[PDB]
Amino acid sequence: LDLQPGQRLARGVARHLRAHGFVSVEEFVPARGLRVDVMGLGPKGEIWVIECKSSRADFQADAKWQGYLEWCDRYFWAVDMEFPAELLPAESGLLIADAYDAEIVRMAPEQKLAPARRKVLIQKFATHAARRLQALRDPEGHGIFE
Amino acid sequence: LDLQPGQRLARGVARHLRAHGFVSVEEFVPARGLRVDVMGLGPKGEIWVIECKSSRADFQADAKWQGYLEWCDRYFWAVDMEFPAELLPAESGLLIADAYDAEIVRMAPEQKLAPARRKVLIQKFATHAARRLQALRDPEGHGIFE
Ligand code: NA
Ligand code: NA
Ligand code: NA
Ligand code: NA
Repeated sequence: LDLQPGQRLARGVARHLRAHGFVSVEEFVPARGLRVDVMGLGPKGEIWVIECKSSRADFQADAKWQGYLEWCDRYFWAVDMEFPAELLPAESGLLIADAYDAEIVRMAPEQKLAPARRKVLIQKFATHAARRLQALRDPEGHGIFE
Repeated sequence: LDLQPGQRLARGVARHLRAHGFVSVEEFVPARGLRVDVMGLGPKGEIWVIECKSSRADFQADAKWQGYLEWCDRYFWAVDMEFPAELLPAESGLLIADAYDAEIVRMAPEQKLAPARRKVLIQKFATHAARRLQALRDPEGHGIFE
């Protein structure tokens, strides 16, 4: 695997979400100026944001993480077993992950999204997923201006 | 390309939808016992069903096509330039397609979906897209029991 450390965690997170009836995308943009490492979508439309921190420095750089809260029902960190997990915010959910799997060790508290916002984000997720899929199946089949 | 004839049309349809800000999936299941060749999703949540008929016999077999109507805002046929297009229902939309591109030659009439149904179908589309994407990016990363 030539995946970067964050991509590795996200692979394991995605495997684990899928094993439990969720689906996911990577590098999702809920609003201008924000990007989340993994967005998970539950079978009833539950929205999870998972930030994959591959190092303490990676975590130090996500200082405005509380800004992700308004864009999800549940917010989680995902780190590997070498990460000092006790330093993460107590109120957050937590997964321990690697490139091959993940486990939730602390379930995030539920801060449900309003109906209109849930709609916008599901539409964005759909769009993200379907674009990336089409591009993998048909690499030449789009233009530079979209 | 080792794509079957219907898959070829669907490739061209998908390219063309994407060029105009739509996204798509293939072999979409809106309800038990139905499957549509291409589902298109518009940037405002418009739902299009496109049936890709590669032969007159293919069209003859889609006799219950009026059953697709309740699952979309707009219903289209997609055929190649060798197809006797005049034989298709007058009320339907029409694309002429091949493996490389497509064009709408007749815009389908709008029969808008109810809000609750639009939601269900967008959720299904999201789920379909994201599963297939994850499986292409990580072939081994799921189990046989989902
Ligand atoms: Na992705
Ligand atoms: Na990261
Ligand atoms: Na597909
Ligand atoms: Na077909």
